Formats: sequence, C-alpha cells, structure tokens
Amino acid sequence: YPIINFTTAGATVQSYTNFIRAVRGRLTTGADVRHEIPVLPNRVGLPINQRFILVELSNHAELSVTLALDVTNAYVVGYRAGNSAYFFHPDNQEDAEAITHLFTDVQNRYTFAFGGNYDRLEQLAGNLRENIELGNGPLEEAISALYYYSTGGTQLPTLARSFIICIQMISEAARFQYIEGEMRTRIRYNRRSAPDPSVITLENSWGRLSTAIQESNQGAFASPIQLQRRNGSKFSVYDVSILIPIIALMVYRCAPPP
Ligand SMILES: Nc1ncnc2[nH]cnc12
Repeated sequence: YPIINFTTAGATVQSYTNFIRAVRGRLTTGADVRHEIPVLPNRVGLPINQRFILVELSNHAELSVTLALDVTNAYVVGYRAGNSAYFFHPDNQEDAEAITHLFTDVQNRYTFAFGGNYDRLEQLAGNLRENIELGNGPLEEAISALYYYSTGGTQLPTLARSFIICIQMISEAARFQYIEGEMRTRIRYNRRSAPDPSVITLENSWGRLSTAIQESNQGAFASPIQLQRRNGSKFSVYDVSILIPIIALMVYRCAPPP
C-alpha cells in the first residue's frame, strides 16, 4: 500500500500543505468528480490491494507511527508502532477481513473492543473535540502517546485524545480545504487551539453534504443543510457552489446521473 510521510519536526505551512495534497492524491483516482468535487472510490467492487493508504508520522522526538486510512472514507482504521498494531473495532465482517491485510508483518496485532467514532473517543478521552487543542504541538505530543501505548506509558484517555488529534489534522483536513486551512494557520503562528464551531459542524456534516451534493438537481439541494460559522452563527447551504472552496473530497453515496 502507498505511504505518505509527514513530520511535526520543523513543520511549516508548506510542508503541511504538501502532505495533505499528497494524501488526497492517494485517496482519489480522478475517475469520479461531481461539480468539480472529487469523490472517493466506491467500496463496492474495490480490490483489496487498492483499499488502504498509509500515513507515516514522525516527530521531533525521533519517534514514528503509521496510521492506516480506508480510501473509501478517509477513515483512520488503526495504526502501527514498532512491533505492535492496533485497530478500531470493525463495523462489519467485510471490514474485519480487510484489515487483516494491513501490517501483516507486525509481531502483535490487537483489535480494540471499541469503535473509532468521535462519540466513543470523546467518552474515553473524557473531553469533547471543542475542548481538545489542535496544532503542531498537539500532533507532536499525540505521536509520542500512540508510540508508547504498548509499553503502558500511555493511559487510555490520553490515547483517545491523541487519536482525536490525528484524525482531525489528517483525515478531516484531507476532506475539507477549510479545515486544512485552519491547521495551516495554527502551524504558521505555532499557536494551539481547539476547533471552533465551523470546524466541528463541517466534520459532523461530511456524510450529509456528500449525499446532498450527489443527489442534488444540477447542484441545487432539495433541502438546505445548516452549518455554523466560527462565531457560532447559523449558515444555510442551498447549493454545491458555496462548498467548492470548502470540501475537498466526498464519500461515494450514489451513482452520478447521466
Ligand atoms: N477514526 C476516524 N477516522 C476518520 N474520520 C473519523 N471521524 C471519526 N472517527 C474517525
């Protein structure tokens, strides 16, 4: 499977930008684009040898971990650190089999009894996304936390918190140019801060926005979708047009009409 590297050590807006662009390049194939917005591969009929991509993260502490992302949804399904690999609890039998194809060389593979969805991760971490700071420092720290989990140095809450950080700075950033933009800002001024309502609502609405766009009438939504601006005020989305500079890729929801 393809591998994309990134390091928090000396990270700049440009190195982060190159990273995200590279990830998107490996996620999509250019075969499916609706209203100028790329669509991820359809899970149905997708060969297993084209199912995942790897993201190898390194930090100033000279530690490295490798996350595994499902190309059909950019979902982080697990990670490897040295001689151990951990996978979130699969949603179905098909996904449980698919993951057996990842890190086939690791001496110890473990599957968590819990899922990797925010609801569960926030419960384990004992904090919501709105209260978990994001930025290069948090990522640098998160990479160390994941790395030391097998040895017992990392507590469950801290592991969950760390996943929440990696997922947003990698998966959500790849999905939304807007979120990638918020992370670039944090890196540029080396300032850490929790995600505002605009970020949170976008993360929560990806599936619905993907469906609305794909089932739209020439781009026009049948029903509007409400998002939130940074100050928390409501923002109504009625068309795919206003989302072009915001959403980088969508999950496949339906076939494109003639
Ligand atoms: N594990 C995960 N990977 C990607 N996006 C997610 N959103 C919530 N959990 C996620």
